[PDB]
Amino acid sequence: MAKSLPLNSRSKTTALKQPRELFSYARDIDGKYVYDDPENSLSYYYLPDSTIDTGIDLQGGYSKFKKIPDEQNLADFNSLLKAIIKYETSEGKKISSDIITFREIMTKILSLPYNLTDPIDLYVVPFDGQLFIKSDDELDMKRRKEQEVRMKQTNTVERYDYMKRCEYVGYKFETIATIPKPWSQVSRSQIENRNKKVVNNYEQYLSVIRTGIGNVKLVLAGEIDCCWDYLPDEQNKKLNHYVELKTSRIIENNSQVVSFEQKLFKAWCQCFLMGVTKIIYGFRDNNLILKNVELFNTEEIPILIKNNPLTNAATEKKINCTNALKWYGAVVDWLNTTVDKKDEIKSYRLKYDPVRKSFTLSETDSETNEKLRNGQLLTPEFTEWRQSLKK
Repeated sequence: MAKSLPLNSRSKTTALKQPRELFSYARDIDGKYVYDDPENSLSYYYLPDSTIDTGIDLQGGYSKFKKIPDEQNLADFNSLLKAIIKYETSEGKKISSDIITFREIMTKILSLPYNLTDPIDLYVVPFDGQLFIKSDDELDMKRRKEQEVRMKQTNTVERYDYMKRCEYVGYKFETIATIPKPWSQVSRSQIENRNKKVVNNYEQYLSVIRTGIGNVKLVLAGEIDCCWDYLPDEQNKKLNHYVELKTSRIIENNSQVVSFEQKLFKAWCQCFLMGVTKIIYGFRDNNLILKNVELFNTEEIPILIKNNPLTNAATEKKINCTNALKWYGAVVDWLNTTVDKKDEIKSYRLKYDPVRKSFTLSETDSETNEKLRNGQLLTPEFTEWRQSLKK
């Protein structure tokens, strides 16, 4: 049985906390995490207009694509806690936050209002005065699986192959737009030979930030694509220099104008939540050749969506970013006023049910609440480490 939040809930408040990076960690070419010197894993954006003019083929190398199987690539709470231990150890203290979770989780919530057909299924878990929130993985995988089989069964073999190559365009773009070190420390041939480099999606640089909304405090782990220019030593300045990289088809008609608006909004959700101030889009034609690249400043995106004449639509259907924010804040304040964070015996389920227009918080089963507390979310080491701070 459930508590539910009217989908028309909107905070009035939106006092906004300035995001700040706490630490980072990484994943390597084989899937393994890395807690020491993760900065060695941070690439740097490098893609001069002159080179774009060469007409880079974003499907070069498709065949050799080194791709992590989906099950291995679910947002991993184990490594993150493991990462979190290291940093709290050093601080001599635990992170002040009302919530701790991956940021894709919050992106979905923040973007829900204009993505009303997309389910959301997550677990919520009280522990040490804080809420821990991971995604119902089982469910997720089973959808990706069944969505996969639809796409295969309802399309021609060529249309399916093309969709698969589009998925690769994203990684390939990241590969030919970044360099592993800054410009000063990299050779001219390391630069000119990126287009041959074998593409993988194993390697990741992950940042854990502290942020907040109204009077609630959040910690978000999320992936960062690269650094814009350089990475300052100064802690509270690092987020200002990351870039998100995306790619999109060139825009031909009005139908694509709105499709692009909706992508751009999603991306603004992700980056706003993370404090990433820069979004680059590489626009590629139907032969998956890169045509031009355009940088957006995150904080300007709301203004561009509001003022597009082509996409003036119905108030309830028009993307407004503030209105989503007011929704977001109304969500987290609900999570923050509904669960006794201190009561660490039961867990919950966040469900958004698209068919039933329901946003439900409901207590989980008892085995449920167990396995989350014993290895599925919380780990022996983290649980242990966290208690020993009062002892």
